[PDB]
Amino acid sequence: VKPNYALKFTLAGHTKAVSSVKFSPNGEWLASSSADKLIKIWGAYDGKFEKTISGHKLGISDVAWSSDSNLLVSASDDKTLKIWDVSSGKCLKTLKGHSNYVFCCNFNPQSNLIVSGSFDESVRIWDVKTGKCLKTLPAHSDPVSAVHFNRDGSLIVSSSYDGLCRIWDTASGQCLKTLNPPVSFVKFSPNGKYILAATLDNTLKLWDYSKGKCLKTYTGHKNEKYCIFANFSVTGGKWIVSGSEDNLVYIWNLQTKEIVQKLQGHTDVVISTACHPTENIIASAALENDKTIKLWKSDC
Ligand SMILES: Cc1nc(NS(=O)(=O)c2cc(Br)cc(Cl)c2O)cn1C1CCCC1
Repeated sequence: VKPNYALKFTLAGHTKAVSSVKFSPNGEWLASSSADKLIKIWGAYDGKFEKTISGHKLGISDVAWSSDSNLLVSASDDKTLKIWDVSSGKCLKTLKGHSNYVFCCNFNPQSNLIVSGSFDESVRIWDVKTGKCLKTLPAHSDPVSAVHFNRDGSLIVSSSYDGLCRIWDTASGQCLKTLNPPVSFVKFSPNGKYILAATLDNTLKLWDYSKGKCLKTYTGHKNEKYCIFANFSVTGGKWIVSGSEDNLVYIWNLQTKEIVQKLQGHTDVVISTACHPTENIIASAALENDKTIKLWKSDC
């Protein structure tokens, strides 16, 4: 019916806005990125600080885990992405080619490719082993806000401030489909059939991408400025989860679109949220008046 998320830990350490939080696929870790140029690794269940990973020359907008939880990829204002060995903290590769800030990144399920989006309006596809750029897609006419592979890796979805969401064939780089307020976030649904898209008019929408039809709309939060992540919560009740510019985490019922919970505690915009892969745990993180990450746990 409704979850009962409750604050369990607050994680301090970043010295500027947090930009992204992500749980490792094996559930053990939370990774956070920040405008302070750092990645921090934390225990997913107790919030225990594990390590700082450093090397970018400017702030980081996004981080993403490989499928085996051993690698991380980061997107930076220094125009590069970096591939990191999480166990050693070492930079394995620096991915060079974007001509402006890199805003978003993800591995494919195989974790042999990375996709990135940039203020330079392109999407790039990179080889993980060599660190070389394989394709540059002239994807958008304004900064690219999000990029994500689907569940078999054959598709990429991208979104942009130009108002478009596009689906790309990974193998060829060619556009399969296009779907205008700025689109600030997109990702494929767990079952691969839907795309969840945020627009800077305080709206989330669930699209059937095959049919090109909007199936659900979620509102009541505040999102007119920032690229705020949204999530599917797959461990307990079927929820949509998002931060908000009124400093709250919002949780909706996937099917009824009703708000089922709002989490209070942050003291700045909640720019990022993540849902744990096996436990009913949310991580949230806020902009520079707050700079903390919060871990929330529910019984359902
Ligand atoms: C009931 C249902 N399941 C899906 N699949 S899903 O979006 O991928 C998905 C979301 C979540 Br939260 C958790 C899990 Cl486990 C999932 O599989 C869609 N819908 C309804 C049908 C019409 C659109 C909403």
